[PDB]
Amino acid sequence: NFVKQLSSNNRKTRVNALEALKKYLTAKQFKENKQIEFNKLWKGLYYAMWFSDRPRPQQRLANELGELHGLYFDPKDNSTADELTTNDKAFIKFSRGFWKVMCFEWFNIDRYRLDKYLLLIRRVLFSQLKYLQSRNWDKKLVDEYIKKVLRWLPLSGSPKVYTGIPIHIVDILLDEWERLLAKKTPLADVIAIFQDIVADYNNSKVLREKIKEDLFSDTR
RNA sequence: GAAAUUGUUGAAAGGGAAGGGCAUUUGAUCAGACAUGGUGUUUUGUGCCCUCUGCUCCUUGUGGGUAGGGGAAUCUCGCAU
Repeated sequence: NFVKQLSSNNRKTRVNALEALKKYLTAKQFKENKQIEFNKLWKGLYYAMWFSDRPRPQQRLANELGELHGLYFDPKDNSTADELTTNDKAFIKFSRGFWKVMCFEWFNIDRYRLDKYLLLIRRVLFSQLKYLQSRNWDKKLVDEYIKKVLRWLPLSGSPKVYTGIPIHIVDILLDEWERLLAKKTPLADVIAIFQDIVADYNNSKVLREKIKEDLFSDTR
């Protein structure tokens, strides 16, 4: 498998396992189904960052773990009012599991490696984000993708998600929004989600007041 | 080879009590640095220094160890005078 090669204790078989995962992601004929296989892939990539300690190789590794949303379903096919055709259909299963992995992991990360996963989740939100598609508009990708962002990670009507990751997404999605390079994009519907969180009672004050200051106070 | 206790020697005290506490003098006596620089300039001379050529352990850059020559006319980078 790849969960034993990405979670190895050897550096060389983890780099070679990443390159065989590059060939495995450009071998698109086998990644057709089975959500939990993608969940296991993101758990192996989670450990594959977890063994990297030095700052320059962990930034190279975060950049290429973001780039794995780019090799897997590159934009070139560039579908026309084509709903979800083998570059956008399976991609969403590669996104959700990542957030699911972080939804499983936010207790179990210590005070010295948590910067790696703040920076990692910065790069990965920027990269899915960059692959809405090559352009920032694909409409059923926007509402289906925003349903498979809304329905898991900024739920904020469920306490099952850990409250540090939506406030970190609030801290990063503006600068990493405008890393895409004043234009008009489906941003506001995204912001409507946060307005839903301000509309949602039966929550804690932090989500309610920290997005209500941090996200809405931005003049951009 | 402890104390009680005994002798000798030395010191001290003693007009019908000593030993104790607070404080001090006198007499006797013991402590009391193989401490020695620090800083800023200037001769030189070396090296892990500059430069030429390398070799080797491993993990991510912000690596480590270790040879052969040359060169101070630049360099305090360090250490010696």
